[PDB]
Amino acid sequence: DDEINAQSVWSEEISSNYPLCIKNLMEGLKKNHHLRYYGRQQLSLFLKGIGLSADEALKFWSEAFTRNGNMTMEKFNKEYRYSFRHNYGLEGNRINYKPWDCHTILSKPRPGRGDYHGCPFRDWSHERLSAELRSMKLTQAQIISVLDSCQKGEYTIACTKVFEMTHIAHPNLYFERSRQLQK
Ligand code: SF4
Repeated sequence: DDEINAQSVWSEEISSNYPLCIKNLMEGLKKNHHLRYYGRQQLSLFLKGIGLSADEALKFWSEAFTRNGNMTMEKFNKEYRYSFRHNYGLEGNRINYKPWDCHTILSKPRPGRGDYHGCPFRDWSHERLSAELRSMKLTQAQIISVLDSCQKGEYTIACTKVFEMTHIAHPNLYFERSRQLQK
């Protein structure tokens, strides 16, 4: 818990290592104080995969869902706590909930209005992606190359380009490779 915990996953230091899909999910969670089902699973299983413990996960999700008065803790406990405990096996289930790889993420239903799951290299417009990539300090030539991969359907190559330019396809591998470059 020294490094990955409910508080540190909101730090710029740790979150600088998140790939775009995780950044998007964290932003939707921060703004809306909620995530719909597919995004709850994609993010909660990614965070489990980077080492967020069961106790710290329940801190993280209960604090994020009840933030700014969005819902009471009683409502969180009645309507969401079981779901997060289930993802960690804490009610005894033996379903294998491993973090989703990129192919799994891409194969989930595409996000509609109000959804933050998926892969931004596919799901975002080029203008949204360009603005996001500019905020990550990429230049026009870099953005054009990333968008070229996106237009070709090569989303994991686009993501790999972003990793290289800012420093099996899997968000947790992106995180681990990026975090190792801070150590
Ligand atoms: S390529 Fe994979 S890790 Fe990168 S943003 Fe898309 S789903 Fe996430």
